[PDB]
Amino acid sequence: NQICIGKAIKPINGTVETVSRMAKVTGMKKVGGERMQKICAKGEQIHDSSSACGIVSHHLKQEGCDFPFLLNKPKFATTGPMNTSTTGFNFYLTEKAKSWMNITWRVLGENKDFGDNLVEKYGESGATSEGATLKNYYWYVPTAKPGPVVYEKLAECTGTIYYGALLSDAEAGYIAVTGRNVTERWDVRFTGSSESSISFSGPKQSPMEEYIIKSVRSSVDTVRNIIILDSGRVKKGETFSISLSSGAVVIPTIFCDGDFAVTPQVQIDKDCASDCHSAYGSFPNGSSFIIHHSVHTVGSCPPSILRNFDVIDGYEATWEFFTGGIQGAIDGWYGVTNHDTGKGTAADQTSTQKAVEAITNKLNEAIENGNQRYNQLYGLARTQAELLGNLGKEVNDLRLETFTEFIRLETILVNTRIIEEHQAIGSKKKEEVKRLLGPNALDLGNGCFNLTHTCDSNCVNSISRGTYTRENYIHNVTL
Amino acid sequence: NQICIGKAIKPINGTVETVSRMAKVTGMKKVGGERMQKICAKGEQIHDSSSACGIVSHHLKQEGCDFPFLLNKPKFATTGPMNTSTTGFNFYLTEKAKSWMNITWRVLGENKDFGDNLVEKYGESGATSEGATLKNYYWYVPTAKPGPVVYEKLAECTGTIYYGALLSDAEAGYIAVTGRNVTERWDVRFTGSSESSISFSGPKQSPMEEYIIKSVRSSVDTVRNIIILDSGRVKKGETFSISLSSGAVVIPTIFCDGDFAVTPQVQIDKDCASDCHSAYGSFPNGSSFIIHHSVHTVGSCPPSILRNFDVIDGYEATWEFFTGGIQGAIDGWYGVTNHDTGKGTAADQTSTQKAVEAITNKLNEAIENGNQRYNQLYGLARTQAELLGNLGKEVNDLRLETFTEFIRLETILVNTRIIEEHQAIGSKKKEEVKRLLGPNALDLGNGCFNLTHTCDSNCVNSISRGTYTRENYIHNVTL
Amino acid sequence: NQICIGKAIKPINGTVETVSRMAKVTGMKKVGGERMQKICAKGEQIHDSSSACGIVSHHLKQEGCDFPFLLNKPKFATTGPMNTSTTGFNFYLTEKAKSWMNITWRVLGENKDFGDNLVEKYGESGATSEGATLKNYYWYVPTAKPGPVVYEKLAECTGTIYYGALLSDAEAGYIAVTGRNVTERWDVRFTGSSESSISFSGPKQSPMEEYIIKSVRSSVDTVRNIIILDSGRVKKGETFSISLSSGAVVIPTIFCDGDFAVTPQVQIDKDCASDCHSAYGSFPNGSSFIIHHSVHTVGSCPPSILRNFDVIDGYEATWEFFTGGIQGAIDGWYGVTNHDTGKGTAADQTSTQKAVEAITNKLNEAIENGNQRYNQLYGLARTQAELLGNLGKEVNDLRLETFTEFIRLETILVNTRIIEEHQAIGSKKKEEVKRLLGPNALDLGNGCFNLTHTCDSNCVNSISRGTYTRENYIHNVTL
Ligand SMILES: *[C@@H]1O[C@H](CO)[C@@H](O[C@@H]2O[C@H](CO)[C@@H](O[C@@H]3O[C@H](CO[C@@H]4O[C@H](CO)[C@@H](O)[C@H](O[C@@H]5O[C@H](CO)[C@@H](O)[C@H](O)[C@@H]5O[C@@H]5O[C@H](CO)[C@@H](O)[C@H](O)[C@@H]5O)[C@@H]4O)[C@@H](O)[C@H](O)[C@@H]3O)[C@H](O)[C@H]2NC(C)=O)[C@H](O)[C@H]1NC(C)=O
Ligand SMILES: *[C@@H]1O[C@H](CO)[C@@H](O[C@@H]2O[C@H](CO)[C@@H](O[C@@H]3O[C@H](CO[C@@H]4O[C@H](CO)[C@@H](O)[C@H](O[C@@H]5O[C@H](CO)[C@@H](O)[C@H](O)[C@@H]5O[C@@H]5O[C@H](CO)[C@@H](O)[C@H](O)[C@@H]5O)[C@@H]4O)[C@@H](O)[C@H](O)[C@@H]3O)[C@H](O)[C@H]2NC(C)=O)[C@H](O)[C@H]1NC(C)=O
Ligand SMILES: *[C@@H]1O[C@H](CO)[C@@H](O[C@@H]2O[C@H](CO)[C@@H](O[C@@H]3O[C@H](CO[C@@H]4O[C@H](CO)[C@@H](O)[C@H](O[C@@H]5O[C@H](CO)[C@@H](O)[C@H](O)[C@@H]5O[C@@H]5O[C@H](CO)[C@@H](O)[C@H](O)[C@@H]5O)[C@@H]4O)[C@@H](O)[C@H](O)[C@@H]3O)[C@H](O)[C@H]2NC(C)=O)[C@H](O)[C@H]1NC(C)=O
Ligand SMILES: CC(=O)N[C@@H]1[C@@H](O)[C@H](O[C@@H]2O[C@H](CO)[C@H](O)[C@H](O[C@]3(C(=O)O)C[C@H](O)[C@@H](NC(C)=O)[C@H]([C@H](O)[C@H](O)CO)O3)[C@H]2O)[C@@H](CO)O[C@H]1O
Ligand SMILES: CC(=O)N[C@@H]1[C@@H](O)[C@H](O[C@@H]2O[C@H](CO)[C@H](O)[C@H](O[C@]3(C(=O)O)C[C@H](O)[C@@H](NC(C)=O)[C@H]([C@H](O)[C@H](O)CO)O3)[C@H]2O)[C@@H](CO)O[C@H]1O
Ligand SMILES: CC(=O)N[C@@H]1[C@@H](O)[C@H](O[C@@H]2O[C@H](CO)[C@H](O)[C@H](O[C@]3(C(=O)O)C[C@H](O)[C@@H](NC(C)=O)[C@H]([C@H](O)[C@H](O)CO)O3)[C@H]2O)[C@@H](CO)O[C@H]1O
Ligand SMILES: *[C@@H]1O[C@H](CO)[C@@H](O[C@@H]2O[C@H](CO)[C@@H](O)[C@H](O)[C@H]2NC(C)=O)[C@H](O)[C@H]1NC(C)=O
Ligand SMILES: *[C@@H]1O[C@H](CO)[C@@H](O[C@@H]2O[C@H](CO)[C@@H](O)[C@H](O)[C@H]2NC(C)=O)[C@H](O)[C@H]1NC(C)=O
Ligand SMILES: *[C@@H]1O[C@H](CO)[C@@H](O[C@@H]2O[C@H](CO)[C@@H](O)[C@H](O)[C@H]2NC(C)=O)[C@H](O)[C@H]1NC(C)=O
Ligand SMILES: *[C@@H]1O[C@H](CO)[C@@H](O)[C@H](O)[C@H]1NC(C)=O
Ligand SMILES: *[C@@H]1O[C@H](CO)[C@@H](O)[C@H](O)[C@H]1NC(C)=O
Ligand SMILES: *[C@@H]1O[C@H](CO)[C@@H](O)[C@H](O)[C@H]1NC(C)=O
Ligand SMILES: *[C@@H]1O[C@H](CO)[C@@H](O)[C@H](O)[C@H]1NC(C)=O
Ligand SMILES: *[C@@H]1O[C@H](CO)[C@@H](O)[C@H](O)[C@H]1NC(C)=O
Ligand SMILES: *[C@@H]1O[C@H](CO)[C@@H](O)[C@H](O)[C@H]1NC(C)=O
Ligand SMILES: *[C@@H]1O[C@H](CO)[C@@H](O)[C@H](O)[C@H]1NC(C)=O
Ligand SMILES: *[C@@H]1O[C@H](CO)[C@@H](O)[C@H](O)[C@H]1NC(C)=O
Ligand SMILES: *[C@@H]1O[C@H](CO)[C@@H](O)[C@H](O)[C@H]1NC(C)=O
Ligand SMILES: *[C@@H]1O[C@H](CO)[C@@H](O)[C@H](O)[C@H]1NC(C)=O
Ligand SMILES: *[C@@H]1O[C@H](CO)[C@@H](O)[C@H](O)[C@H]1NC(C)=O
Ligand SMILES: *[C@@H]1O[C@H](CO)[C@@H](O)[C@H](O)[C@H]1NC(C)=O
Repeated sequence: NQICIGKAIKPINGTVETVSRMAKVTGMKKVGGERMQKICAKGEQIHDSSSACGIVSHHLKQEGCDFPFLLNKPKFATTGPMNTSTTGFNFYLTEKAKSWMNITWRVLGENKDFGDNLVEKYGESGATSEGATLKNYYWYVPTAKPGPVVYEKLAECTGTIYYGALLSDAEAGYIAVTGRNVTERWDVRFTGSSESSISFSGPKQSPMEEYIIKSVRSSVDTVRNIIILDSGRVKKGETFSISLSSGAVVIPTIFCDGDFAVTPQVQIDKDCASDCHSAYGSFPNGSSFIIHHSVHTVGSCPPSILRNFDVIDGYEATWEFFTGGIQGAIDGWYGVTNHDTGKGTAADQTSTQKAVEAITNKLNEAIENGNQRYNQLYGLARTQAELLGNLGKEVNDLRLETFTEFIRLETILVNTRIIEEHQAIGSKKKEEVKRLLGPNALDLGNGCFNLTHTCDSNCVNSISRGTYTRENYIHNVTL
Repeated sequence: NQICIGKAIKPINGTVETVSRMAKVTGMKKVGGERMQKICAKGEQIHDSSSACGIVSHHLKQEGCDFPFLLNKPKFATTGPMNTSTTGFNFYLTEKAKSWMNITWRVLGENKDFGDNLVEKYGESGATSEGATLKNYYWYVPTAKPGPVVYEKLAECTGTIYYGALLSDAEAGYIAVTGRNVTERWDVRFTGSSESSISFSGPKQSPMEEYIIKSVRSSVDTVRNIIILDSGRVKKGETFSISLSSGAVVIPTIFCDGDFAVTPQVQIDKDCASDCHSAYGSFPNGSSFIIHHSVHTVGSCPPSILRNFDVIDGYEATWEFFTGGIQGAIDGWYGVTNHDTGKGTAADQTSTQKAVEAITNKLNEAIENGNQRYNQLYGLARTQAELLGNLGKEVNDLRLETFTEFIRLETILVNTRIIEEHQAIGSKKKEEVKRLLGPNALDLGNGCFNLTHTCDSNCVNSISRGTYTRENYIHNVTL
Repeated sequence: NQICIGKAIKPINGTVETVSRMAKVTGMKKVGGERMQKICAKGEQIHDSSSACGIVSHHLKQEGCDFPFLLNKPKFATTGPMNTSTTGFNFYLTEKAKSWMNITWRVLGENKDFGDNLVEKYGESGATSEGATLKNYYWYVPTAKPGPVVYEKLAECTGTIYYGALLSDAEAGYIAVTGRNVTERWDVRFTGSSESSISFSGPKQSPMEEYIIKSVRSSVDTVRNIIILDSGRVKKGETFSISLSSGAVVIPTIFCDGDFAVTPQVQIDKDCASDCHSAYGSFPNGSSFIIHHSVHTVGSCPPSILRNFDVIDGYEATWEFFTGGIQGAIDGWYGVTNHDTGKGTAADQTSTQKAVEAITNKLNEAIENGNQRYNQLYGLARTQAELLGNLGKEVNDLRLETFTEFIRLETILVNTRIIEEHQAIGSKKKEEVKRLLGPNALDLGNGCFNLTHTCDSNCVNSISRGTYTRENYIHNVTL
């Protein structure tokens, strides 16, 4: 008779893309994990103050709004919109200040305060009765006005600082506080990692009239003071400077960069745990990549891609007379048969184990390469707050597109590598079988060996374990 | 005798580049189409007003210059340079305003007007006798001056708006119109998709003196008014705001984004039609890509690349004793011979048809991939006007370089895939021939089969159409 | 007997990465050259003035500090820090001015002067006794003040120009020079390749008070004048304009772009020569790429990459019965044996020479492709000064990361191509040997040929040079 070695015939599950062709495979999966329909927040605390506080109220430490100063900060937080009024004075924010305040109120790090340094350098802060509820502000009102100074300080962390002015909308109060003429225009300048500036004038002159018109009015209608704020950026090891004159104001806190909380936009479900969450749902455990449109997430999360890709999970179907496949059912991926089905077909676990190990190792190497590329693209020392703030109002990140293209190319390369490794394993197994069999028989060049004798089911079964011997099968002659 | 199957010998036309090697091929073509030496403008209207109008005159709706308000806008348009004087007042434009006005005067979309809203909100516009020829402007001159306000409106389309001031160069007129003091400095601010601002002062104070010196004088030498203009951007669904004081001016029209006309720079030829045009010539019909240095074009145009690449159009020349080639001439790419030339060599159309179909399908898949990459690079909702305006004075687009590199890699991949598919077709044909022939004969391992009998001229022809039978050829024995 | 042809067995040196697998090779090297521990400055002059001059002193042509006006400019230069005082007036620089002055004081090109044009256009420059030591400045003080003008000039080279004001910190001097009121705010504007502006006011008004506080005091404590400077950029063929008023100042020199000197940061070693230097060490001669984190270098330097990669330098080890390897030692890479070691094994130099040439040619093509990609990424007409100035305070260049990724991919492709070419050479050699031998013998399909006769060592070496003939070996019969 004769024997053959090959793969187990299984239904074709799909098609994957290699470098030079498309291959039909018996099994495939997806590299990235898909978003769920809810947020699994078991074991996590949720902060919600949308009915009592606004974004600005948190920065100024209003009574009952102290998220940036909590000892333990919840990963999920919600609050009122940007235009929510406070109980103190009226406020105005620039566009840059709005963009950065959308983030800085919910940073999960530890914030640094430098109000005591200002107090000891320039004396006690100015006092007004309209800001009794708020606490976190320093008002520079020297005895001799305007009395310009430049305040320099070495920062303790990378972050943002809000500065500006606090002025009345009446001419008498403005003159009493600033000590300038109404027709004059003056500036407050900030020099840190970058440069920022803001201009002020009298209540009936530009641009202060526009500030008055555009300001957000407070809950108390008798309050005349408006606090106008801009933002500046500071680096950890460098020094920053602020040009101060009478009437200038500064919030004496550095809002350090890092992770910041996620505002839930979908249903929050308890009695369900996870480790990677986003504003629109959680992700399955142990994902190599996640299908997300941003880098903002909480918990332990992998890199994000914009779309999913298919990777091989089985083996190529290289079959339609022997054509490499084995009709008989076997418990494995490779087998030895003698055209007898039911008991004369035996499978070898060694080749299947090798193929599974090859798939695992190639996938691990691919994931490592992708992580290295992600680190190169975004940087080793990166923070989500800084990236999101620098993006600004833009919702499209080009680095995500570059990373997605790289991941697609990597997936194609992985499919190619896995297929080639499987081919090498099969060729090595065939060569080993030919070596073990003997030189007497001849090879048909397709994995089937014709023996000089008859090979019963026991002869086939002995070959798979490798204990086959030629002595007991020499009898009789056939071709 | 014996028979052989193989490819038709043809002269080598060139060399293409694959992933792992360079392959010699009998035919190749180019992916992209080349620019022509003229513009084919049959069936298209051409606008030319360079002898009577300038760029600014079109925006202000000067008598005889109304391109942005035409019902049907020609695809080709020419007009005077930016420094062309108008018949109204003198004008001054910022650098950003100049850059955006180079584009906005020839947008092919429909522009939105909001002058009636301004009139009903604030009353009739201010009137001067020096602007009788121009129509498209609103001059905010309230009864009580300065009377600052903030005008907010929800936009109807994404586009640009030109704002600023309209002031005299005499102190008396400036004081009468603005109602301010000459020593004061005031601002006009625009808040839309971004932020813009511009400053004004008295005629003898900075920066108004520089505006007077740098202004473009009008045709009438008795005109004292100067209109100073800056630009701002608005998004479709969002609201925009302008800070207005007495003396401020605004052009009450949103110049919507989209396609804009092309100014011809080469000879215009009628009696010749095309569908893709550029400023330096037209392009051939039905091109997958065009060799262009920008994304600005009119008509139906494909993506543009910076240089051309070669793609395979024939088959690889895998020949220098039989070496895979067939000496005898045949009407196809594949054939069967018996070392007899003239009638005993027969060609099979099936393999040639399969190879041509493979080339076509691979090229189509490549073009689809390139289109997807282009959409990812530039965005699904993109307009030529916005891209060109954001580019500014820069003439080098990095996205074009990235796309060209991607297209080069794609072309290499396509060559590899086509060559592999041709190899697979050839191997399948050889296996089918071996199966059809029979087990009696032996294979030399190079596509040539030695028969046990003689194969005459009719025997070769019988094999080609697949009706070959063994019964009538068993007679006689040879090796 | 029998003969075999194959590769010489050598110890495995390493593993390289190809497109679809990792290959074990007998030799590999690195694409890029590594930085040395010293600067080899034999035959080069070194400039050092850190004990007498500062950066600003060089621009103003202070007595003894004239690097930008030297006939021959040394490639290595050192000077005092930016905050070094001068012997003239006090100075203040904006952040942009500081960033550009860090570079422009050491440009190696020829600088263009236009002071004579200013003198002939507007008369003799204003004179003060506090600037007797400095020479390179023009002070615009007309007879009728303020007397605003706009100065337009066609540039001669691409570069930077420093402009601004020169004012006293006393009210009387400010009024006498400017001719303005103290409460007014005025601007100096620069229009070139981009737009720049700077604002001034009275000594007791913003922002001049901040300039006074932040200024760097001069060596002489009786000097009251402060020169406040900003920077602007000019292109070669275009015209630039400056808005000048009484009291404005401008440095009448265009600091042309190009290469600029390197400040040594490591030990300088003479009696040692090189052609590529950086601030932290030199590089070996004749390197295709250098491991550097920037594009700033002096001498003839190749493109820089951020990390090194391995390229093949030998051949793949395709061996563990004959398995393609030859046990006997030979003087080459390929050989012919008859299982007799010591004298019956002969090597062929043709295949080894072909393999070495293939390696060289593939590496050269790779280097050419990398150079083309570098030129596309950075531009054909580029200068180091412009790139470094546009980078600013950023120390991470993304184009370097893109180039490094491209070089990694290119190295993988080169390994693949070299291995494929070696395989082709081996297959061609085997086919030629089979053709030369004869049809009588049979092939075992593994590079070993069994002859019908015995083959002594003489029969073996006769094959190597190809003068083998069958006539003298027909005698005797064996299998
Ligand atoms: C303070 O800072 C916050 C954080 O920066 C700001 O949050 C952003 O607010 C935006 C305005 O509300 C918001 O934009 C909305 O996003 C919604 C997203 O939900 C969608 O769900 C769909 C399915 O139901 C998806 O189809 C859709 O888009 C997909 O996203 C996938 C990833 O999940 C991608 O793989 C897919 O390709 C697909 O398409 C992407 O869409 C992206 C835009 O969402 C786009 O950038 C990307 O290129 C792909 O094209 C999406 O998942 C939409 O339903 C809304 O219509 C609207 O677009 C941002 O998502 C918020 N960002 C984050 C990180 O939370 C907050 O606004 C700010 N506050 C203020 C006052 O400024
Ligand atoms: C209002 O907006 C308009 C649109 O934004 C502005 O139009 C631009 O005006 C510029 C100044 O007039 C103009 O620059 C000129 O371009 C000419 C182009 O013609 C050349 O023809 C040559 C053959 O005869 C080509 O060799 C040459 O360059 C090639 O272009 C090929 C594509 O066609 C490329 O594949 C090749 O690589 C090759 O090299 C490219 O050159 C590009 C620059 O042209 C460069 O960006 C690219 O990276 C490659 O290096 C070119 O085709 C030149 O002859 C002139 O010397 C000058 O460079 C722009 O082309 C105009 N742009 C468009 C889209 O029309 C208009 O200026 C503005 N008005 C104001 C007042 O600002
Ligand atoms: C006027 O202009 C000058 C030129 O623009 C400015 O010079 C810069 O000054 C900076 C501050 O002094 C200086 O930053 C320092 O750089 C040092 C570099 O020396 C290190 O040596 C180490 C080994 O001993 C390396 O490990 C290290 O980094 C490596 O660099 C390799 C290339 O040589 C890379 O292949 C490696 O990946 C590795 O990591 C890189 O680091 C880079 C930063 O150095 C980073 O950008 C890159 O992405 C890689 O991550 C480095 O070689 C450090 O020791 C110091 O700690 C500090 O970082 C800049 O290097 C100077 N730039 C140049 C071109 O000279 C000058 O500041 C300015 N003056 C003013 C007043 O502004
Ligand atoms: C009916 C009415 O509003 N009449 C006003 C009258 O209120 C106003 O007097 C000012 O009123 C405000 C009301 O909130 C404060 O009470 C002002 O007192 C203080 C304050 O505590 O806010 C005193 C404090 O010492 C001042 N601080 C500094 C640093 O100077 C501030 C400061 O002057 C102002 O807040 C300016 O921003 O004010 C009280 O003076 C008078 C103005 O004299 O005008 C009537 O029409
Ligand atoms: C010889 C000479 O020029 N003498 C001037 C004299 O012209 C000037 O009077 C002004 O002259 C201009 C000439 O174009 C206009 O006629 C001015 O009239 C108007 C106008 O432009 O129609 C009247 C109009 O009601 C005004 N509109 C508004 C909204 O206020 C404008 C406006 O005041 C000015 O255009 C300012 O921009 O002017 C006419 O007053 C006198 C100035 O009184 O000075 C002589 O030297
Ligand atoms: C003790 C003391 O400082 N008393 C000052 C007295 O110095 C000052 O007079 C000015 O002093 C400076 C000292 O460096 C110069 O000597 C001024 O002379 C000149 C100069 O040469 O610098 C004269 C020159 O013609 C002027 N140039 C122009 C273009 O106008 C300049 C110019 O006025 C100033 O430099 C302004 O920047 O000054 C000399 O006038 C007096 C002021 O009158 O004040 C005492 O308190
Ligand atoms: C996914 O990961 C989460 C971790 O966030 C798992 O939740 C933990 O499960 C272990 C084992 O049951 C418990 O001891 C922990 O108390 C759980 N954490 C919390 C916060 O409850 C979760 O089991 C994992 N598997 C899923 C969700 O299928
Ligand atoms: C290229 O495309 C243009 C379309 O712009 C073709 O011109 C049209 O040709 C058809 C068929 O002859 C006519 O019915 C149309 O009237 C033509 N259009 C116009 C505007 O005249 C042109 O024939 C195509 N082929 C070329 C140019 O070779
Ligand atoms: C590396 O290159 C340098 C050139 O910068 C070589 O130095 C020159 O060597 C030649 C030959 O000995 C001399 O004639 C020149 O005078 C040298 N130049 C200088 C400036 O001295 C150097 O020899 C090369 N090889 C090394 C450094 O190993
Ligand atoms: C292999 O052996 C079987 C029976 O022993 C025979 O039918 C078959 O033809 C043989 N294969 C070949 C290629 O001759
Ligand atoms: C492939 O296998 C999966 C099992 O994970 C199955 O859900 C899917 O339907 C299969 N696809 C086909 C085409 O049979
Ligand atoms: C405040 O903002 C919210 C959403 O940003 C908006 O719905 C609301 O109308 C705003 N309130 C006012 C008074 O404009
Ligand atoms: C305001 O200006 C006048 C002169 O214009 C001046 O006398 C007065 O001192 C100025 N006001 C202050 C507070 O200095
Ligand atoms: C094939 O047959 C021809 C003649 O029938 C003969 O000359 C040739 O040697 C044969 N091929 C081989 C490999 O023996
Ligand atoms: C290749 O074929 C084209 C036909 O389109 C011909 O123009 C060209 O000259 C040929 N090239 C060579 C090298 O024969
Ligand atoms: C107007 O501009 C054109 C081209 O931009 C130029 O040739 C002409 O000299 C300019 N006219 C004036 C008066 O500057
Ligand atoms: C100009 O300023 C003076 C005082 O400096 C003031 O009295 C006058 O009202 C101002 N002009 C206007 C139009 O308000
Ligand atoms: C080749 O010849 C040797 C001796 O001549 C013999 O031992 C060996 O078995 C032969 N090879 C084959 C495949 O028969
Ligand atoms: C590879 O060869 C180099 C010789 O250039 C040698 O220095 C190195 O140690 C070798 N590596 C191994 C693993 O033998
Ligand atoms: C000047 O700068 C150097 C380094 O930039 C610094 O060490 C020194 O303290 C500075 N001098 C002063 C007076 O600030
Ligand atoms: C300063 O302003 C006053 C009026 O405010 C004016 O009379 C005087 O001429 C101005 N100074 C100058 C130098 O013009």
